[PDB]
Amino acid sequence: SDALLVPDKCKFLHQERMDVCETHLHWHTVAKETCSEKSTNLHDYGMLLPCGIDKFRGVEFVCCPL
Repeated sequence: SDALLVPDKCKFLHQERMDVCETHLHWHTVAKETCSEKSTNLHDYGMLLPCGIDKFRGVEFVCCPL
């Protein structure tokens, strides 16, 4: 049940970006923006690869078509 990609009807964008390092809010926005810029909305966002106390490098968001 290791679904690290598109599960049901939502699009899962589970990718680790060990390049950038921002707060949970930044990746949330970048993630939401990437989906909202298209025809989808972020429902289940996730941030991996911790970089700092509040910073990360990974993002795992599931956005459904709207």
